[PDB]
Amino acid sequence: DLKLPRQKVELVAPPFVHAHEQATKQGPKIVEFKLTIEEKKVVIDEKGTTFQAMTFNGSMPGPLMVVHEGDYVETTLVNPATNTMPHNIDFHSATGALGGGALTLINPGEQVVLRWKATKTGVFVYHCAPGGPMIPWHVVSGMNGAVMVLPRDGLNDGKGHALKYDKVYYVGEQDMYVPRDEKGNFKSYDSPGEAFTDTEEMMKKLIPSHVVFNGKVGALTGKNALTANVGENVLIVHSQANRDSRPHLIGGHGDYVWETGKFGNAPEVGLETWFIRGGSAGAAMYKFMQPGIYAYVTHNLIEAADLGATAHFKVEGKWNDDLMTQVKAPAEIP
Amino acid sequence: DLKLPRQKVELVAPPFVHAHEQATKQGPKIVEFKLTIEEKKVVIDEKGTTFQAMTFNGSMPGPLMVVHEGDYVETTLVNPATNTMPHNIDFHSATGALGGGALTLINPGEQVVLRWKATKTGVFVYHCAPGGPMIPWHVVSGMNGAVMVLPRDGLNDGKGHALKYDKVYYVGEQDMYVPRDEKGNFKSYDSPGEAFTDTEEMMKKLIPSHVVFNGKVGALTGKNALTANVGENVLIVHSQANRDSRPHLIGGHGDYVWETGKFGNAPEVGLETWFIRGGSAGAAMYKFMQPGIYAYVTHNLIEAADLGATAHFKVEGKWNDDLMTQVKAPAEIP
Amino acid sequence: DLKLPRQKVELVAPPFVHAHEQATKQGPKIVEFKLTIEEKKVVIDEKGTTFQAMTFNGSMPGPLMVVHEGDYVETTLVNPATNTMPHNIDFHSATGALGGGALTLINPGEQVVLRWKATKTGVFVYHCAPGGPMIPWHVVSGMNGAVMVLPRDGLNDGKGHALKYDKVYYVGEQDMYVPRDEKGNFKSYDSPGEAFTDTEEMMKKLIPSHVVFNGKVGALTGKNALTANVGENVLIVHSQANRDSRPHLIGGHGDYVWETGKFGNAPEVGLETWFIRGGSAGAAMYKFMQPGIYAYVTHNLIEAADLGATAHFKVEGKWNDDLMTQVKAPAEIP
Ligand SMILES: OC[C@H]1O[C@@](CO)(O[C@H]2O[C@H](CO)[C@@H](O)[C@H](O)[C@H]2O)[C@@H](O)[C@@H]1O
Ligand SMILES: OC[C@H]1O[C@@](CO)(O[C@H]2O[C@H](CO)[C@@H](O)[C@H](O)[C@H]2O)[C@@H](O)[C@@H]1O
Ligand SMILES: OC[C@H]1O[C@@](CO)(O[C@H]2O[C@H](CO)[C@@H](O)[C@H](O)[C@H]2O)[C@@H](O)[C@@H]1O
Ligand SMILES: [Cu+2]
Ligand SMILES: [Cu+2]
Ligand SMILES: [Cu+2]
Ligand SMILES: [Cu+2]
Ligand SMILES: [Cu+2]
Ligand SMILES: [Cu+2]
Repeated sequence: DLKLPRQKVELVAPPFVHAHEQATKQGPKIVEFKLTIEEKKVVIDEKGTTFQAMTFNGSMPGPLMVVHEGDYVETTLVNPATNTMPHNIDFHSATGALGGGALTLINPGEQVVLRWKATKTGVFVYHCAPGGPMIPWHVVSGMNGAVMVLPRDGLNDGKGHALKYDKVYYVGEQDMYVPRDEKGNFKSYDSPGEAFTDTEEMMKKLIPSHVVFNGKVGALTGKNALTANVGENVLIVHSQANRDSRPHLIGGHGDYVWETGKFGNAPEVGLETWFIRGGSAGAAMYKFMQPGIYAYVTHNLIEAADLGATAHFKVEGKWNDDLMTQVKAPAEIP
Repeated sequence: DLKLPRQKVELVAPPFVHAHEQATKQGPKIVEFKLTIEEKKVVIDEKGTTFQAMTFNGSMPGPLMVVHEGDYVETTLVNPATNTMPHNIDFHSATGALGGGALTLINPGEQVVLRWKATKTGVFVYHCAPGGPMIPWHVVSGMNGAVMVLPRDGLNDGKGHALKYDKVYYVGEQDMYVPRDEKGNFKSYDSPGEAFTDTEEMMKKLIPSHVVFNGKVGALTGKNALTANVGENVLIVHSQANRDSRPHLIGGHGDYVWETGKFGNAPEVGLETWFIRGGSAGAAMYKFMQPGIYAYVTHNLIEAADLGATAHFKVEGKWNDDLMTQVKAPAEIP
Repeated sequence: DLKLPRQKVELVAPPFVHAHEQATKQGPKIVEFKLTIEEKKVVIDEKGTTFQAMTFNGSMPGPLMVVHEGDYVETTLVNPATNTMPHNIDFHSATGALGGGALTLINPGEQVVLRWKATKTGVFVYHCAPGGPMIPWHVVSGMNGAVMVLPRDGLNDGKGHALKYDKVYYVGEQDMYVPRDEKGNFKSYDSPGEAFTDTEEMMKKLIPSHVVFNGKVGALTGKNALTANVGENVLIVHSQANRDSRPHLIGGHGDYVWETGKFGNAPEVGLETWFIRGGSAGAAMYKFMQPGIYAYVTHNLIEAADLGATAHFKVEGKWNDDLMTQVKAPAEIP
């Protein structure tokens, strides 16, 4: 008989995050979320390569869910009849029943409601896990996201000082396994089912064909570049449900980084590159000091430049010549 | 002329650990251990794939040895005449002579006795290292284990509070390289010697055919599942002598984790997934809050589900509906 | 109008480091460095395999640059007309313009001068990054190095105690991708340009053919072994610009380790193996307790023993039988 107040959240597509408070005077609530599974063929690169995706809420990654320590998270998972497979959800933030997996298995046409208490602070992966060989396949097909469980007093630096972010972005990195035909071209399939045999043979060799942020090569570039201004403190949440990543902000730093992603631990300071362990999420905060283009990459540069894993930030403001200056422009050698 | 008291230890096969004290009032002793090398053909999967294993004491991993800071560890290594190759032992816990390697090289028919002082606390890898290209081959053939060097006052949380475990398990993860024939089937060999050429070609490509806990697919499942009860604090020691692993307790957490495995460092708290660097051991403690099945995996899920790297825990006790509850069971979508 | 004193540094080839102070009473200066790009065909292994290298100052890695927090680093980058490609430089230690990349693009025949303020302490990677698919190619061709930014008061253990090193070595690890012909032999090329197509196809498969310290198999062995004496505190700086490494000193430990490489964070103590994230540098200090040969390796032992990634230390001094002793030499089993 759990009679706490209820609060609905309207989830938003990554890399944006639904509005939330950092430090709050609210007590525990039941926070209500809904996720609807969609299986769909998507284009993942600039050459028109297709991929049989399975998603929460139609996006890779799934949306970031934000709650505070001690809240109860009540999720409605819906598997519409237009899908062909059973699905479930496992929250790394939750305790028991394989993270909820064992309580949320639903066939097409069904829905389920799980509630779990947010007893551990940090950013955590959630993903589908419908048993056996299906677990890796569903996850690398795009069925993963993250949840952020904040302390009620907001983030701190471990030395008693508040760390308040002006905005948060969620970057979900996805390793994809697209088989090639004899010619050397990527193959296309009519269904996830048909993709399965060839996709599993490739997965077991452990080398992805693509590594992408937000579902596609170039997803967070151009018009969809991340943005900030000089003086803004930005939190970047990064998740990888299956394989390690090494985030790096080219031209910046991680001023405060929780590489294991758990706010019970003090953050590390002044990082160049941090490490997100496969099956986890981490978070890094940086205060922009300079305008211009930044690239956020995994610093396996082959993955970043050749397999898809580069985002951009466009930052506005005034150039600081004390920090960096071109003393002499390119000129002929004397 | 080292005249301290002597204590013999009867080693036990993993994942169990020989009886020991955590905090102790004993002073330094000479703790005596014996390891006998066995080369043997073993079955590593459910389809009957065979593998030319080389082991300490007949198991993969080798047994966990437990001592306290300041003890002297005296190991008798025996290489019976039934073996075909020279072997040795290197302890990452020890100082000098390539970890003992340079002092323990023995041909079939010989034995040696090494003593080293346990000056550094934590869990450490030990492995065979008989020079040059043989070093990786012997290690990935199964010749590795771990030693745990406890503080005399037991483990602590870094904030002055004792951390006492009710039981400890040792999970050794092994990357195996089994070549395939033209047909696509795994190959079998009559000797380790004969396996060598094909095995080395495959090793150099860096992708394992199998990744297993305790020597075999499914070794820690079914009747040999790990066990606990709600309320029990369990320490899991995890080693990987050659390749990175990312342990994850599905349905739980790492309440206290030493991912680099060294007790001179405070543990991290509240992890979802931790990282064991190739050539190291780590340790994670969790107090079970819920009954039921848990899976302990490396959270490269392809490795976990498809290459062999999943263990189970069966936990007894009372379900806690506050922590997690199925609010509404699978029903048709309204 | 920046009128601070100027200091020139004569860079030295790795693994040596140019003379510097640890703790200093100097205030901020403009420290002046010059790097000259050389493209050249080099031999990378004992069987005579060749490789189209691109380097800073003719070495892989590029030289270590050492400054103190608050200094201004003024680098002249020179791209002589004997080179065939444009190049630039990105410092992970610097803030803005893609680490300087966006301000330092130079064609053969040109030079440029960049100045940046060293606001963050630690060891940082620098590398070429001339846009798009060229970025990984230039980096894995050898164009990377590191810079060390010291606190003005020198290193500390995080508990108020100074950590002073008696010598420092810089070990740069390079992943190389050398394609093979139909026969199975490594291919040779007349130019970097010609190597590009085949090299890029191989890079995208993510498995190196060689992994080497200081540019070549066996570079830091034999006459070029690293050296120390019992009682000496040695700092080893390790960088990897593209791919993870797991350094291990066989026979020793990391007494104090900054695995993420940033001196704003206290070091970890008593490590067996540490982890250098791709796109970063780390640093580990050890006081030698025993004489003899040590091997410093990445503890993927296949990489260490078979792909090139092993260095040696030769240490002089007196054997300590308390720490380790052969109690009984190899003898026949009774
Ligand atoms: O041209 C036939 C010849 O090509 C191979 C591939 O080398 O197979 C191709 O043709 C087969 C018959 O048309 C197809 O079944 C197959 O998918 C395709 O690779 C050989 O196996 C065959 O002898
Ligand atoms: O059928 C002969 C033909 O098959 C190949 C493989 O395509 O080799 C097979 O047969 C050889 C001769 O019997 C064996 O030595 C070899 O091990 C096996 O692969 C071809 O090389 C050969 O022309
Ligand atoms: O002997 C010709 C036969 O060999 C193949 C490889 O199996 O190609 C080799 O010879 C070609 C023609 O000389 C070369 O172009 C090629 O580089 C080499 O591999 C077959 O393709 C060909 O039928
Ligand atoms: Cu699913
Ligand atoms: Cu998971
Ligand atoms: Cu051996
Ligand atoms: Cu080792
Ligand atoms: Cu270049
Ligand atoms: Cu970089």
